[PDB]
Amino acid sequence: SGAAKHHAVRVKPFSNATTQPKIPDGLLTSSLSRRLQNVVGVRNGNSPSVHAGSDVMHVVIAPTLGVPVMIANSAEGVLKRPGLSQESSFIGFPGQTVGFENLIESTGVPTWPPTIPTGQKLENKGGFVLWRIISQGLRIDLANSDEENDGWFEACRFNWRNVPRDVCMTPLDGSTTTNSIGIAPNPLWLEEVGYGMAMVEQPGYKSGLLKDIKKAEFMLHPRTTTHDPTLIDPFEYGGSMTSSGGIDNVYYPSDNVSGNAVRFRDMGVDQNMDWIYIRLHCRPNNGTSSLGSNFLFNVIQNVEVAFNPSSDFAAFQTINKADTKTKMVADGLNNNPDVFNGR
Amino acid sequence: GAAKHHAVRVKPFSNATTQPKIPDGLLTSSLSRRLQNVVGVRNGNSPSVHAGSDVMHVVIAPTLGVPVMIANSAEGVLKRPGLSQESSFIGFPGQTVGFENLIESTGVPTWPPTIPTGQKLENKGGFVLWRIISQGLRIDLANSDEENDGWFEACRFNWRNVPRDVCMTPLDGSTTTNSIGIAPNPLWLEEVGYGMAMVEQPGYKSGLLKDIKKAEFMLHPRTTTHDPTLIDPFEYGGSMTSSGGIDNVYYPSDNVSGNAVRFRDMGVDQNMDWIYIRLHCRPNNGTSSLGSNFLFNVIQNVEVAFNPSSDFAAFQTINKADTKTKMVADGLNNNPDVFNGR
Amino acid sequence: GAAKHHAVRVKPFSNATTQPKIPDGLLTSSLSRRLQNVVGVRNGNSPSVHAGSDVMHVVIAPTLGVPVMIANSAEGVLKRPGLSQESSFIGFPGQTVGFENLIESTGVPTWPPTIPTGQKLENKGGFVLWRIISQGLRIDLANSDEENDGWFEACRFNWRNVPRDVCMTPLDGSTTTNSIGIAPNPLWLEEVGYGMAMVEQPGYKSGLLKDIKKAEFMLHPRTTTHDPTLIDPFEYGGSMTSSGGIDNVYYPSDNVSGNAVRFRDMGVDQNMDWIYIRLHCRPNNGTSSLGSNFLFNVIQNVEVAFNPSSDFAAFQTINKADTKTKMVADGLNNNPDVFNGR
Amino acid sequence: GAAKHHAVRVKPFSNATTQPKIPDGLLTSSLSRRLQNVVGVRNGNSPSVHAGSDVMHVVIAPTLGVPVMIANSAEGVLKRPGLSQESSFIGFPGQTVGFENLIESTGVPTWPPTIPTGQKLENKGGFVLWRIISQGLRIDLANSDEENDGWFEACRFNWRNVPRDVCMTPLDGSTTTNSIGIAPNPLWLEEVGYGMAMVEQPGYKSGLLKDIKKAEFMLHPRTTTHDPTLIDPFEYGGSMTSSGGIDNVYYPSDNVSGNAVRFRDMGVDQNMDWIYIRLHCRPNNGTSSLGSNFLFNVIQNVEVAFNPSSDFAAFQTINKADTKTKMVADGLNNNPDVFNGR
Amino acid sequence: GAAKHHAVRVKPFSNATTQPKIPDGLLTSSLSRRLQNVVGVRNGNSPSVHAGSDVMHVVIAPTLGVPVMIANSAEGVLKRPGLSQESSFIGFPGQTVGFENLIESTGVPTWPPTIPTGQKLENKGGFVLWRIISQGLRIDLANSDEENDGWFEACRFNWRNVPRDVCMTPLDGSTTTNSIGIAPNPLWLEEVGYGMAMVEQPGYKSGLLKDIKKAEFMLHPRTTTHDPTLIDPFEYGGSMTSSGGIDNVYYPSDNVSGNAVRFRDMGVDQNMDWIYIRLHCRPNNGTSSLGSNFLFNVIQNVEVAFNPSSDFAAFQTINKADTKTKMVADGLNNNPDVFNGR
Repeated sequence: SGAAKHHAVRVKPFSNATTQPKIPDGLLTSSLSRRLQNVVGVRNGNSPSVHAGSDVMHVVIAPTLGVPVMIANSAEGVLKRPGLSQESSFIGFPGQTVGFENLIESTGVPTWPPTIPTGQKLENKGGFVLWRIISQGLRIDLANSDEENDGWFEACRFNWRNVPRDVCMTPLDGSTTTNSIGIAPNPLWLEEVGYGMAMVEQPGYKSGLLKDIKKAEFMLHPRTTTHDPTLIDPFEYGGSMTSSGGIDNVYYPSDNVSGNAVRFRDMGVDQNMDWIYIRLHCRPNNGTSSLGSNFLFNVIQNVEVAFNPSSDFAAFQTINKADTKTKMVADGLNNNPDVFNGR
Repeated sequence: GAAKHHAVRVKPFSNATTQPKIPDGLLTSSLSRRLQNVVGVRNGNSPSVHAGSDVMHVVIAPTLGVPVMIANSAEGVLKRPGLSQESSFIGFPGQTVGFENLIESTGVPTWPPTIPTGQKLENKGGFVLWRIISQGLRIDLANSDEENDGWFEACRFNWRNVPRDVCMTPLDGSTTTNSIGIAPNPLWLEEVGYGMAMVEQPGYKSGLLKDIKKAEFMLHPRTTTHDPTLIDPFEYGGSMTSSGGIDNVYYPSDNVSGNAVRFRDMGVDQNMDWIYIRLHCRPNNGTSSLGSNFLFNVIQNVEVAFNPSSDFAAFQTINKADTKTKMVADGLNNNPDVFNGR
Repeated sequence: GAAKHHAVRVKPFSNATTQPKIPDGLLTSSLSRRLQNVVGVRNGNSPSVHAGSDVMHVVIAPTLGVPVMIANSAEGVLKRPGLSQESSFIGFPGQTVGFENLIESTGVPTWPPTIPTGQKLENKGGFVLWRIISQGLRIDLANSDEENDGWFEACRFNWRNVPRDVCMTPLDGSTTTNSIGIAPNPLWLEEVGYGMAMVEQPGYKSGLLKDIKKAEFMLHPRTTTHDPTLIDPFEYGGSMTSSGGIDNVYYPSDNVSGNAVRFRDMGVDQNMDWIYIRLHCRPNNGTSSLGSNFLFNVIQNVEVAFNPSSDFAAFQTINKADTKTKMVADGLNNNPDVFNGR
Repeated sequence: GAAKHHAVRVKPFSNATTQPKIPDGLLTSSLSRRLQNVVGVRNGNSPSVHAGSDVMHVVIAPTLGVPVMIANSAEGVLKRPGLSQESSFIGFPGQTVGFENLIESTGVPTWPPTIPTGQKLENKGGFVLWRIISQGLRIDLANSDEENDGWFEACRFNWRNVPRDVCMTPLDGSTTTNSIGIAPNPLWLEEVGYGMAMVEQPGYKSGLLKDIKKAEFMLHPRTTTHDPTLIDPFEYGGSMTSSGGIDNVYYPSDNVSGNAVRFRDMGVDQNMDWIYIRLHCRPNNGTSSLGSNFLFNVIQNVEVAFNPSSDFAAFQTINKADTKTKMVADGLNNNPDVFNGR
Repeated sequence: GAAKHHAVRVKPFSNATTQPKIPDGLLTSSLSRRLQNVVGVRNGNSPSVHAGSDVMHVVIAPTLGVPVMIANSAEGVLKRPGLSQESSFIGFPGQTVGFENLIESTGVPTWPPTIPTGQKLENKGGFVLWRIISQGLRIDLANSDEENDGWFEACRFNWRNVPRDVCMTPLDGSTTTNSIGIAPNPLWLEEVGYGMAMVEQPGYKSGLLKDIKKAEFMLHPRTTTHDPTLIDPFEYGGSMTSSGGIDNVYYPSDNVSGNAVRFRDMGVDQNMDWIYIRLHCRPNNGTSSLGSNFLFNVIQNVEVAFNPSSDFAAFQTINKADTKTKMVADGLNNNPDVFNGR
């Protein structure tokens, strides 16, 4: 049937079954989908202070809108965020429908970084307010030569604590300056949960060699029950959002109890999905004799949205027909807690 | 009888039962009311706001109490001159649903609200959880064969969910009664509706006004579970505003306050889509052409869970889940056509 | 496999499994705890508030940690004299659930809260998502056969959903311990309970106190997806309040603040209904006649999704969806009878 | 079905129909409600007013909303100490009937009334014409075999129709709610009831309290046409008064003002007789004897004509005249016996 | 799977799918858009060109973006007085297709073109290959029933294929907007249309204007492979021309230049035929009688192959060949009737 391609994309995020996947449950009567993808080379960094004497690169793949991947202790992170935000780098989906634009609220002039405490406005540029994740996957390949392919990795999926300050907003293209913004997992989660986490005790935890990580594939799991959409609400902020104050330009709620913090958390995250945390114990990188482990990151976030009539995409929307196999497809998918499976 | 419930679900004006429900077993004890109103509507002769324009703009939204807003209406021109797009509203007065505005400190009922003084929007329905079983609109042109020209175009759409797109106004369509309901805000036309490319929306249709009596407009639900809407307590000051004139149409001052989002959530069944209609009517200039006369028949079938303090709580019955509910919903919403035959 | 889960769903006190679930596959990885408590309750001898009254008022609510509130109990009269309707609370101390009040600036645990100074209600469970698999109360008249007179009446109702109808108090029923849960507020009796004509409510039943040992009260879930509740971070200054006395029962200071709605949403499983019970007991004069003594047995089967930091995360198991879940829920909630044969 | 209407006419607690009427065709379009309430009652331990007296005085009158007044009640002693004969009231809260007191100039709801400031007693029922199809009271002694002593005596009588014999008080039996109904005034006991020669009234009966569970008290209608009662607009100042204390029982200041007569006429169905009961209970001294415990079950079957502004007007049905109505009424009222078997 | 595609192929206005295709597997990766427009058209009141004439001439051509040209329309008389036969154009503004005129040396967009200075017609779609899945026109007489007189006649014909029979004008029907499409040139009426004896053409039909609402005009494709059109880069100086007036309708200055043939080939899907319609309307004197007002509804379903630079490239889907494509096309084109029952 026609739902076969949708189910295939549901269980295999990188599947080539269809360019316009859907969750065939009939929730979004008329909707369109985009397969957001990005491929980036990532290398563990040589940090002077924050990750001094550490060859561990920390990866969080989260169901956030636009910037699902956060990497701490990457060379790009050390370059772009020196000593700030855990020297992290972000992989997002620039030049694709989703995203926001920061404006000065009083005048409407786009502005990045935000000039807080002055009033700001995150303008939703996607032409949609309801969105959900069909499936989200990450593929990591060790791109070093055979004489430098040493190291290992550990990974586990987990139930996120839903703390507003665990998510942040950063440019979709991974820079610190472009005013096309997405929602990313905050590096603050690493130093409050991630670094101290007892990974081995999490169900589904797995480990392996970096030279074999190219055979692994990490994907988030949805619920077996109906996958409710996330509603993007209007968002304006003054001092209710904050950053480290440095050139990293990673902004997150100033606290966890304000109404803005909860609104930001709810609108920026698909809370039907789980999170995955990966530690890459890489080849050392000191810049003189060891130059770290270079990786190939391939992240795909399949998203279904309901476009509003003002959008030019509203003409392309198609009908979402409910299928009888959707629930059992999802249950079969999420009945295995293994953090990764073979490609 | 699940068959009668399904019949009402797919045909809002069906007479299968007087107590329809969504037979999914979500609300354990509940009671439903089929809110209805019949109103005559004519495109207005506005001096400035719609000067020279023969288009009457109709929005049918899944709001509690006042589903229909009509801009460039003769009633709108008379009641709300030069304000709120000279709109008129069709609601459900004298039926259980509704609110009453009070001055919060003293408790004195007060309409229009005395902003910035603290106000309270008291829920008078005796319920806090509500949902829409089905909503329908029927329009008939009431002109003679010598005056029955014109055409219409309509489409359903996914609403952008902006708090200022909804407003609160008297249920009976007046500006003073103080039996308030939630309506689509005429400000939606100024920002989305007027400049909207209707022809590009899926399910868009057009037709002649003389043939609109054979059409029927209904909102479409989701195929999945139809979650109910919760009415929260509502007190406000400067967080709500209006045009400041005698139109007495009030709405959130901005789109970002907590009150704005609470108002949006509680006033709208966000499981249902919206429909927009443009009526290209006979000109109404006041001297040589006197417009198109319409009969509007709007029905909103609502299911609520009454609280024990209500004088309707004793009449609640059980909601029994039926197997065919999802199939009925999917069959209903699989066709995006804005209207069908009656 | 899922038969034990269904058994616990329909029978809260069933011995089928120590780790029940709602087998719908909603929480992929989750663990469950069967929160239970057995207490002895007798009607009190109030000097002023319930002076001369022989009625104990019991509310069974789907609140996290302290589901039962008893007004005009001996323990209520002793611990909370002339305050909060001299009510007692039955909670689940020493088990996983609960909060801890802190001074926000320093993090030092502190009970009672030092209003209006900034307080933080730290969630001490390792979970943020929780839902009630099933909740039930058993009441046993422990009086001698010679003193078995009296009668009771009960009803289930759709809850007002007002923030001030819920409160926070120590889990162990005291006023001093800094392990806090969420309880139905005795203010609900003042506003709704006392003035309710219970006999009119659907599913209302009455019986003799000597036959209450054969009855079982249990809340009714929905037939649709039992969506979980999210515990949000909570910090309060003047947004919470109390009677000002030593009863230390704290609740939102109004029904409209952001904290009020957050508290109400996070503390209550809104997929369940509430139960109100009136116990008409033997009089308690304090010296010679000690009224009626009961055995209260309340069980709240809760499913939670533990976060990584929790030591319980290692024990979580996979929730597999079962085909009979909807049928079981609908069969359970299709009967509005407030109690069924034990 | 005239048979079901007649069955309800002669047996107030009959379950023949949920929509009884007097099938005489007087009210063309009407809707009926079976108002009911169940209350536990105990004879009180009064310090001064009923000191040393074990007699609890019960009046059941055809008043709208609060048919039963009970003097020397434990609830009366607690709620209305030393005032209004320490009476308690059984009404019908949360059911359609009732009034709301407002301050006339500002319209602010206000209970207790702020006399001498101008007040308004707003009719909240949505109707102005009402009548009683049948009214019944059932009393059961709830004491054990070791404490079930005592006796009772009762009689029906023609009421003297004195305005101060009726009063207005909250429907739910409290002193503060501000959902008002009409009750027999405890002042009737001080002027007629207490000194009344009950044994001389036709139909007088007596019995043991332990056997009162087998009795049933109902008011008798006329055999001729049962004319409806009209609720007039009511605004008052010094024309109404109370004891001045916290009992909040209000009644006409004199018996001759226009307001007094209007209050009397609108609050009472003057086609029905009154019944007076004396319960000679177990002593309630507070230490060695703790009184008799009763279950009061009162039902008032009312037929009204709803006005078009009411949210009940849509549900009204036709009253069809039946041939046997007069025979049924005459057979009912031909026996003056105060009570019969259940 | 392909049933929806076939439905759109035979019924241009069908609601089967928002992304139709010709399922022949010609374009491996492609996306489709259903270009639609609904406009009101009435016959004009010309001073000179069509002075006293009641005939509107309509050409439905397979031109990219502006398929319909109407001569002697009110809009044509207003926008293009005494020029280009006072014609109107119905195009598809704001949708993906279209061009932008530039000054070739600087790249600055410029409309109207600054002949004879070098101009560039930049293709603003992200595609170079395009073909028409199906094209249809619906005409609805919007006049009142009293003024429904008149008749129409139409025929389909094999097109001359002369470059000057096509032109470029703004997509939105104006003369100023710099979003350009390809339209049938009104010069074709002067050379062919006006002098055509339509009644002799095969498939010719005539009817009454009051019955045109029941007719549907659609172009006929071939039964063989529907080869796509290629949009070539286009730069022009004197090779293009206009009337020299403010109508801004531009077309090749001769039929033999390389640019003339390139323009003709790239702007027209030559697998389709053309349709010519004559509408004989009520007279329009400009003051009292306004002629006949129609509702024009034209849909052009186009399949394109987007190039990598386009943002639409990500949305392209696989075109799978279907066995019924040839049969569907042959069944469609085997009937030469110019219109069929709607």
